[PDB]
Amino acid sequence: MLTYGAPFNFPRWIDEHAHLLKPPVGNRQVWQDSDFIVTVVGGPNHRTDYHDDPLEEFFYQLRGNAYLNLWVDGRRERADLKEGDIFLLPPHVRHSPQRPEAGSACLVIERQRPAGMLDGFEWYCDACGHLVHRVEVQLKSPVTDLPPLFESFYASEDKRRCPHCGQVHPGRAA
Amino acid sequence: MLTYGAPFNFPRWIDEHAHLLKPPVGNRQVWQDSDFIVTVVGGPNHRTDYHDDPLEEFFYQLRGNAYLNLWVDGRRERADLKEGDIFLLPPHVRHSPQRPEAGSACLVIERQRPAGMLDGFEWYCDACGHLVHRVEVQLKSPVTDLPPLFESFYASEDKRRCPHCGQVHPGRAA
Ligand SMILES: Nc1c(O)cccc1C(=O)O
Ligand SMILES: Nc1c(O)cccc1C(=O)O
Ligand SMILES: [Fe+2]
Ligand SMILES: [Fe+2]
Ligand SMILES: [Fe+2]
Ligand SMILES: [Fe+2]
Repeated sequence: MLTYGAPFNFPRWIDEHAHLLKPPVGNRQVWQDSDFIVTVVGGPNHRTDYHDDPLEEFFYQLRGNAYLNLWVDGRRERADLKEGDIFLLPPHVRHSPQRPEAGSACLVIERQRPAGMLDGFEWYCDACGHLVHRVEVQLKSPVTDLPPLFESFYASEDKRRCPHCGQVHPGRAA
Repeated sequence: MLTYGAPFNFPRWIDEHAHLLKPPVGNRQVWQDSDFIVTVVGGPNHRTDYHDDPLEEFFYQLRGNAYLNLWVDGRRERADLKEGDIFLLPPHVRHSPQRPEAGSACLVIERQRPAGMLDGFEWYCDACGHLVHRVEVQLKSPVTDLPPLFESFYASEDKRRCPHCGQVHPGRAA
């Protein structure tokens, strides 16, 4: 069977889900229960967490512009996703997507992580660059499981306290 | 490291590889040595073989129109990939892509099959619909390993002979 339905027009689908491609929802997964996790991500959205994905992530910035804050070679770096750009992110490269533009739309493709293969979410100290806090999660339902993880970081000065220099991470906003 | 390079503009990449998005090459893989196998497929091309992929395949028909001949519920079916369509194909649905238009371009995303997970390529009898021939292959390098597989089918009346009704499959062209 065509478990995931027939082909359909993607620009019209994006237009039809505009109300979800902005705060507070931000993103919408295209198909459910599939191995390929296919998501369209809108904006605006900024975030301070870095994702440590044990598998690859594919990006195609269909509308508008965004960028990824990265750690590369032990250094803070930025990869621009200009409108029309595609990009393949290797496993475990720490990344923090920033999406300043309303009306933007990025196709993201990931694969389901098998049982035992954990994702990491972590925060870094703006003063000295040391890792402040990391949580590992079996990421089955990100839409609903990530918000409480992030909220528990924002809520705890202990979690936000840099172990190296003592500076308390600002939490939700840079 | 950014093992697969920086982001880059996809429409310009497609324009720059136009000479490969037509016979005899037909398609071009975007990144090498990655888990996500990302390919742009042009045209024109018609084929008689059906692919049995043990994993999912994602399609986004960026330019022009194409279609997939399928077997669904034990019946010959067609899924149109009109310009702008996206589509997620479930594992093992037999499919035979047909790409009649020059200048067409389809983004296809697959994942590397691990050792021991085999692909199938097979042909069906136009007279009675019975399976005529199947080859299983550890698909590490399709660009170079599929042509000899297909050629060995076209070259052998035995391989092309329907076991049910005796009709000899036409081979390369329907
Ligand atoms: N990369 C993302 C993902 O995998 C899910 C939702 C959003 C994003 C993003 O790039 O913002
Ligand atoms: N689906 C395809 C693939 O995986 C590789 C090359 C071509 C195609 C196609 O759809 O024609
Ligand atoms: Fe990610
Ligand atoms: Fe610090
Ligand atoms: Fe295929
Ligand atoms: Fe037959």
